Amino acid sequence: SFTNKYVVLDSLEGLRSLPDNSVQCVVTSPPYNKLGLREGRPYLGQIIYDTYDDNMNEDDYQKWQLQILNEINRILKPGGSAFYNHKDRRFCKRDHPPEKFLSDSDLELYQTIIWDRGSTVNQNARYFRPYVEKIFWFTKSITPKFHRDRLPEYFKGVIWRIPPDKRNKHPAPFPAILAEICILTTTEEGDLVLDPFAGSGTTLVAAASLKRSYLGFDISSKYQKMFHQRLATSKSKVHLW
Amino acid sequence: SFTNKYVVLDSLEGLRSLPDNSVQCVVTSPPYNKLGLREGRPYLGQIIYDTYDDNMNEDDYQKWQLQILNEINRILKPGGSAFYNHKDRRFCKRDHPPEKFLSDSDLELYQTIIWDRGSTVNQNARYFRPYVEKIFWFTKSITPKFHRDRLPEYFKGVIWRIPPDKRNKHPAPFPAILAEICILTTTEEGDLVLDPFAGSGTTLVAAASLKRSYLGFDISSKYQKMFHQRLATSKSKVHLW
Ligand SMILES: Nc1ncnc2c1ncn2[C@@H]1O[C@H](C[C@@H](N)CC[C@H](N)C(=O)O)[C@@H](O)[C@H]1O
Ligand SMILES: Nc1ncnc2c1ncn2[C@@H]1O[C@H](C[C@@H](N)CC[C@H](N)C(=O)O)[C@@H](O)[C@H]1O
Repeated sequence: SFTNKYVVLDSLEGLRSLPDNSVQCVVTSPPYNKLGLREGRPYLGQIIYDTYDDNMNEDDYQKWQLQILNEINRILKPGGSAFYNHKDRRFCKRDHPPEKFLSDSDLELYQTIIWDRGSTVNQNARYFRPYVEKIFWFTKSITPKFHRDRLPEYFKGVIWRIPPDKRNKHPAPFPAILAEICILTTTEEGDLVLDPFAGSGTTLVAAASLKRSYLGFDISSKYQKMFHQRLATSKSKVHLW
Repeated sequence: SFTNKYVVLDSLEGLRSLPDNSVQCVVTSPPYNKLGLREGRPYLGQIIYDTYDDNMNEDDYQKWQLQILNEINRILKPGGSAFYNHKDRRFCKRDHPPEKFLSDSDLELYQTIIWDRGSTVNQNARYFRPYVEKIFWFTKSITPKFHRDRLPEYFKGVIWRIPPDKRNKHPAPFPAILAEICILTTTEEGDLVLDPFAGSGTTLVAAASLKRSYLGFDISSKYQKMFHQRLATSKSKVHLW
């Protein structure tokens, strides 16, 4: 059977190692290029990854993310789903939303989900408190498989109220229950779940607890070890249940 | 002093009657072209306005809304704000978001606000329950005036939890408190508030209760009369307070 694994590898190199039409569900949150959007100007609370400075020319960052999304479109099975978590950023005192580059991809946007994180450290009073991230639910372009009946009532809507995972030592993770919602509704046991920016391995832990197959890529061997330790101490608990 | 009024007039004709740089705050929700997006195919729960069928060729609808937004950019004062309420629609089983046309306007998007309506009559289980509308906060292009300190804690964030106004006889209105948040934070007493799709006059009632000047346009004399009756029975109550 397929060997589930977290591979230390560049995300595009990993995606290009997968055949067409081979992944049922992708759940992922890329680096957000906050430092790079600022042209390298430091800021308080700056996200610094183990082996990545998050400081790419913004136009090049957008082209890179488009290549990622286009590879995801290739590797998705017909009827599969890709959940891409991003957030509105700020550029020159104006909104800088992900939609400005997402719309050019081969993937077809099925629905935008709102992740309500409840609170944010950013209390700048020049705008409303920005505690929302977006989860773009894409499907392949050539309705997706979706079983909303599997969810509790409080996750059947387009706003998901999930607090950030403050106990996770990774600098910018998402909670396990977020990945669980995506996986449970769009896959069957044994189906392949992929996270090409696996980080602390949240998507893979969720897939494992739900008895789905899993594959993750990240460039940090420290984060791979973080996943392995987390998997070992996971009692296969599903946080939804 | 300026004569506050609800005028029965086409929205573009009304906007083009205003000089440049003359309006501090716009709050508006246009017809959403749900029937027109469907190419005129009827649907249950169809919105039918008094004098408007909501059935425009979708490309022409988008060009029209762009003309509206471009006129708003012209008539806004520097530092003013326009709050444009729209919603993701569905086309051919895929997402059809307003951003696909909003991005071409002369207005500069400052922030997207999420209006959480709590529930929706649309219980189609092929997607998550779509009870969110968006409020696009734009400013003029050549930070906007904004006093978040005037709001209660529960409206300082990017999600506003406001139930729909089910007692309003207009077929598709928004609640008074929505307009109050926008007006209170971006204007001073006496400043001009405009709604070019005034409907039941919600924006104008809110402006009047806050002692702002107001101007509204709509094509229905029935809705103008609806506003006049509503204003007369309004005890100048501010729902926020
Ligand atoms: N070229 C790249 N290929 C693969 N991973 C990368 C690359 N550049 C950055 N990363 C990783 O992208 C990840 C982004 C994280 N925010 C993801 C965290 C993850 N959602 C979690 O729950 O832990 C980081 O762990 C980076 O190490
Ligand atoms: N060309 C037009 N010019 C002005 N108003 C129009 C035009 N076409 C449609 N309308 C109006 O657009 C309005 C859209 C409404 N959904 C607005 C309701 C409003 N937000 C309220 O709270 O009552 C309707 O009242 C229509 O009569």
